[PDB]
Amino acid sequence: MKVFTEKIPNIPWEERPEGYTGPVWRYSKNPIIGRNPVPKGARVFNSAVVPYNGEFVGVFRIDHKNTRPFLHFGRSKDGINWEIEPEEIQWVDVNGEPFQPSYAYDPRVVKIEDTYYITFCTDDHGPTIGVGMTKDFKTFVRLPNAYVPFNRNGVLFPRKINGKYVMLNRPSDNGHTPFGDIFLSESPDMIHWGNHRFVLGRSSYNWWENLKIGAGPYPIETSEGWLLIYHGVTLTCNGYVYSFGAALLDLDDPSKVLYRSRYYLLTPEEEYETVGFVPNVVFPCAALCDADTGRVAIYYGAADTHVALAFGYIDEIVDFVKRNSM
Amino acid sequence: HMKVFTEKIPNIPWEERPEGYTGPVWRYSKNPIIGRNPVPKGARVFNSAVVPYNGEFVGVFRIDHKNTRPFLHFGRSKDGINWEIEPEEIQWVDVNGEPFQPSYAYDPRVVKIEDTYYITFCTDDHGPTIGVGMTKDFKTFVRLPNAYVPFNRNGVLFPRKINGKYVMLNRPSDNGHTPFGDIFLSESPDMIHWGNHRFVLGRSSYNWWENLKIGAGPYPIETSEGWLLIYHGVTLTCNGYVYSFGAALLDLDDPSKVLYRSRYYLLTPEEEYETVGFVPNVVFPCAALCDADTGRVAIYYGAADTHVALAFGYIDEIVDFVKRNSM
Repeated sequence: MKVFTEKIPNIPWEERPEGYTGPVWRYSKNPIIGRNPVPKGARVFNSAVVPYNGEFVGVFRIDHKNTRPFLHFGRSKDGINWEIEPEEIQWVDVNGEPFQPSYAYDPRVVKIEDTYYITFCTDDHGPTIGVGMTKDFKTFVRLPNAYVPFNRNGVLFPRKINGKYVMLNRPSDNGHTPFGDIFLSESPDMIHWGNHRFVLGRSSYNWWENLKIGAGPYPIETSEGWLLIYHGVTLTCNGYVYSFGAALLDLDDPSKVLYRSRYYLLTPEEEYETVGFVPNVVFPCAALCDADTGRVAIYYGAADTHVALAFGYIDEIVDFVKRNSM
Repeated sequence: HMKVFTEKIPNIPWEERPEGYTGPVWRYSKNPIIGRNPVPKGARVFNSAVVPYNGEFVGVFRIDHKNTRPFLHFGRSKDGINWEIEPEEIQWVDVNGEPFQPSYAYDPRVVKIEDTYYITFCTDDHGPTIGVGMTKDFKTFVRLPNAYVPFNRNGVLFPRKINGKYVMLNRPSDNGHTPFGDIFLSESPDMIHWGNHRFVLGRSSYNWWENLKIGAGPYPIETSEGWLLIYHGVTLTCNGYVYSFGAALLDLDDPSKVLYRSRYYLLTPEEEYETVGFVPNVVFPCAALCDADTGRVAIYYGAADTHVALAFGYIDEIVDFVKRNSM
């Protein structure tokens, strides 16, 4: 199988536990960061990480000590030990005027051609998908929001498809949405979005994802299709439980689902996932894949309190998705 | 004084105001004009997106069938009051001529832009959203891709491009009986891809009639005083919603800028055909005709989700009312 990502020789990595049978396993030293990450910060738990300049950089959601979310930039030599800026990213518009979001969270980072695009959730009389970019992680330029509210889990495909930018999104409500399907939209210019298509919806049969789902890491291009890692939610009598799984989408028409695992890849089990600000959440934010070895590192938010890592091999994950497909 | 940029409509449906009547808008004394069991398969007709066509009037009508499912039907009228409605729903094809039929469709609006009549409506795509269609002759109806992902309704286009862009009013919503709602606008170069969204108008805190949600009604009418937007406003009582309608004026060049907005509704449910029916206490404006020659306005509205009714007024008096009663 072929994977169309970067060579990442120094990807964060840990071998699977002896005799471990699952496609994806936790970093034994999780969580890697979480409470009181910076002087103004209460919890860090989203981490849109990419390789950059032989190292790693990320855009992090940090809830400050008023519980309001901000996006901070961070750097890491190894992807495990992070230096995060104490202050939030400052955004300007294409004209260079300040264009600062009221609040911002749920960051995703993906390189398309020569530019890193950053999506995030922000207010515009309700949650919607904000869109920004940077070529150097120094100057952050914010574009007009992609949608009117209410929308979240916006993430871009890592290249144009048929000459169009393609945005996964997740139509929502004003509150703690009790539903949600993944759609995609296309744009000629990163501003005007159209030709929307339903991609993937909540399952009736698989209880882990029968309440709502939403895209996580940007879709990874393989010869087997776009590998989409997505979270799925179920509602118990005591609240939501967020897990994550994966699907494979047709390369030419990503709204066509080829395979989708009936079982999650990961669900809350460890203390740092089952206890915290929002208990019982594993929320995948970014995935690195070393094209040379097939090694995959997934960054996920745990309990809305910590950043954690999980590892696997891309071909095993793809196999898991196909074999557990309905 | 004031200019209105619409067609001359000498035969507009019209009735003079009752003697000594003081309000800007009055109901047609012979309301409702159509409603219950309009066609063999039909239970109630109560949206009517009406435009002048060919010296007469045509419309796209929402008819709930006798399974209470909504469909859009084409209708014709010589005078705009007496309607002949097709017994079967409009059939839609895509730009390739392949069938592209909505699962269900309601809330139609019809607006001519240049040489083409655009029709927006509410349809399903895993939730309510704004569907978009077009016709040059009202014989062939071509449907474009929906303008938005769910959940959205009250989509209505501006009757011309503004700064080279098509502009769509819309109303971000819920999956259910939405307990909020602001009017936004979006722009498009091509009627397919939409961006540069902006909040236009939201629910009022002070005016209780519109404190729950609002939504665009008839397409915005271009006047020298701005875009006249007739919009519905909702309040929640302990026994349900009450829909009224009022009006705002939007800046001609940047319609997201509100110049004036009437604190009072133009119309609220008061008559039996408005306060009794499938959904009691609803007046829901769908279409406005304005005769550029005289300034006469005829507003088609749904009454209690049961009937089509008419209200009349003069555009200058309506505009005057909006300005005078602006917060």
